[PDB]
Amino acid sequence: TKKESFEDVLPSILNTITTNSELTEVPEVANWLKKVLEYNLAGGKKARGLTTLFAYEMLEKPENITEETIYLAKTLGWCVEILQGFLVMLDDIMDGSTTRRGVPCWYQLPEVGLAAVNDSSLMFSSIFYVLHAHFADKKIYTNLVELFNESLMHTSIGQHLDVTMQKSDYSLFTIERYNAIVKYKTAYYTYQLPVCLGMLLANISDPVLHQKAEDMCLEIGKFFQIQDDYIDCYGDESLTGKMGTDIQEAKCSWLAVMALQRCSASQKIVFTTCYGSKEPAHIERIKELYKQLQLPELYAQEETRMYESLIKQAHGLPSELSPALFVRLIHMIYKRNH
Amino acid sequence: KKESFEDVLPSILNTITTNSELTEVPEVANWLKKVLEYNLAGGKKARGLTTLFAYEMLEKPENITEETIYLAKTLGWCVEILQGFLVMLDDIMDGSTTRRGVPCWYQLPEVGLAAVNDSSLMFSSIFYVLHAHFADKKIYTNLVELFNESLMHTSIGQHLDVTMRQKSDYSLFTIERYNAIVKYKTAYYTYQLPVCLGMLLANISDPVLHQKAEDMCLEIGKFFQIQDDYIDCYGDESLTGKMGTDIQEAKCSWLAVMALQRCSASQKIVFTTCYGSKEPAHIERIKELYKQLQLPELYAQEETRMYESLIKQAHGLPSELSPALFVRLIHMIYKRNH
Ligand SMILES: C[n+]1ccccc1CC(P(=O)(O)O)P(=O)(O)O
Ligand SMILES: C[n+]1ccccc1CC(P(=O)(O)O)P(=O)(O)O
Ligand SMILES: C=C(C)CCOP(=O)(O)OP(=O)(O)O
Ligand SMILES: C=C(C)CCOP(=O)(O)OP(=O)(O)O
Ligand SMILES: [Mg+2]
Ligand SMILES: [Mg+2]
Ligand SMILES: [Mg+2]
Ligand SMILES: [Mg+2]
Ligand SMILES: [Mg+2]
Ligand SMILES: [Mg+2]
Repeated sequence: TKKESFEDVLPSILNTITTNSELTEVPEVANWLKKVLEYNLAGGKKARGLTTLFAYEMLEKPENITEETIYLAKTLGWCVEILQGFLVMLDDIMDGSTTRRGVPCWYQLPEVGLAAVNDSSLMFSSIFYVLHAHFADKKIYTNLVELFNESLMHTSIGQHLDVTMQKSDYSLFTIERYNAIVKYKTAYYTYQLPVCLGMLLANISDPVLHQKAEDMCLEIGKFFQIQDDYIDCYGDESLTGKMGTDIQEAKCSWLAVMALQRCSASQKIVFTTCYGSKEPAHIERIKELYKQLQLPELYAQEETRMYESLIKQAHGLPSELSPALFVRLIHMIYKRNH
Repeated sequence: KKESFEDVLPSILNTITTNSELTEVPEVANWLKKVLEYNLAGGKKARGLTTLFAYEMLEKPENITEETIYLAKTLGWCVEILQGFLVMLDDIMDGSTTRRGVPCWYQLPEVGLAAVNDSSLMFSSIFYVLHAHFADKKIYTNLVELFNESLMHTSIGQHLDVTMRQKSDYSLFTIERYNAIVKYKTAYYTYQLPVCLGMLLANISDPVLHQKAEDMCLEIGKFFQIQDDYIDCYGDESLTGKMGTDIQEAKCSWLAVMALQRCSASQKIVFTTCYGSKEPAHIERIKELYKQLQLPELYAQEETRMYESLIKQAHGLPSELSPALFVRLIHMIYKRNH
């Protein structure tokens, strides 16, 4: 498949990183970074990486594709996956997670701890070395750099809106707020960024076509993140790799937004009493409540209603952008369970 | 002047807002204004100033305009923001309580570990500022690369510093390790970065000049950080703004390296029992020892010997690099007590 052609290049990227920086003079560190990247890139569906590649392939004229440019698309893809490793390494710190992708969270390991913040800084550094190494003499260098940087700003905005903190006043848990959280923290780097890289590599220029792409990208990313929210509560931990914590940490997830939309007055009491606590009596009661408000069934309807809506918006796009591309991206996620 | 450097800060903060997606999320735009104002306030502004001085003294005098000076101040403020990012992450890892006379950001009650996200914000800001003022100049890509290289070098240094002895084994507390730690964790971004920024702004691009600058900059940084280590122990918290933690955190600081050169066989046993403990009497026993071994006296001599040595080198530089500039920079930190 396409996944095995993408995982092939990992050791080569690991090597590019070392050889193209001051890590060569300090191999104690160049070896520590190899262990960090291998652990924090392992497991995982590699979806953002693939998306970048698939996008290049689907968008470039097949006669202009070279083996060189395919390698570059895999490299860009891997930058995005490093980005992802960086973000979830910090995210697990802010969310007091204990596992991810089947194993303990990087910071949980005993030899690491809060030293993880610096491992993240190493990872995020790597990306610009790789970019610099391949791309310094090409006209698109600036655009690539700018894009990875925007994607950090957006992701940081989102993360702030999410982790921003009164006990039992759940009146910021609105749909207006959830839509902003999920635009900035997930949509931009998960879909806008891969596709936009695919577009740059394919030398697509039109600022009107970028906009049309952004609009569709962000719709899909909201979709994606509503599924993630569902999975936190209802996913199977062996399949998903992670223990679900949105309830205990009192996050504004889609499920809580929807619970509040549906609650009677007494149920709202139950919710503002038991949501956000780590006691397991309290977490069971909140899942019993999600069960009565019939949210697993709403989810199913909404997954399908958005699915149809996206497919329809995808078929509305100019062909220079490839409807097929978006259709497939949507199918990759539709009905997923991890 | 410093107060003429501080006069430009409101137009920077302003450029960070208007120039990004923050124009759409005024909640987050404001939060970032608080993060920047709190974490840029207090402190010597020295790396910012070094940027300005380096430009003004490497440039040919009649090219210096009301505009290029604003540009040099803009670049200084980018370095100051970088400083803010690094101290904010260092303070988490080092377990500090206060910086610049006030609580460390992560210590503030509402922030906690979500400080890692604010650091990402601050880091992303740097590049909106660069884009706004340099997008359409030939030095843009270099400016961007400098910043990203500076993150790498610093993180490498931070890695060698946070990587934890294995009980009472101080066999790694050597000067070879100390040298490696300080060259990477401090010298690159404290002196090598600002001076290089001034060089870029004054079209100096001979890479034998960039090399000679760099060899002098790393020596000055080594020195600067030795003073830092002395201050952790012996500085006045009201002059300095921060509490000392090197002893408690069992840091490879210049003082421990030197104490291990001087310990007798029984004193090495006192030092190994008590170094690296939060117990107030253990911390006192190590300072009692630092006094027995006469380290304050050692410092004073060494500070001066190293000072002489740096001055010899500054005078050995070629005219286009301005020995005056380096001489100036040295005199600005020689005998500093915060
Ligand atoms: C969705 N997301 C976006 C940016 C960074 C990290 C994540 C992780 C997810 P996850 O922890 O469920 O994998 P979130 O904690 O729900 O937000
Ligand atoms: C020296 N240094 C370099 C990079 C970032 C932060 C610092 C902070 C100092 P400081 O915490 O004493 O101000 P260090 O922890 O002793 O190394
Ligand atoms: C944005 C989110 C939900 C973070 C995890 O994304 P994935 O669930 O794609 O994580 P991996 O497949 O890369 O583990
Ligand atoms: C590299 C170190 C020692 C970090 C603190 O640097 P300064 O001593 O320059 O602190 P501020 O002037 O920015 O407060
Ligand atoms: Mg989260
Ligand atoms: Mg999480
Ligand atoms: Mg989640
Ligand atoms: Mg430190
Ligand atoms: Mg410190
Ligand atoms: Mg110190």
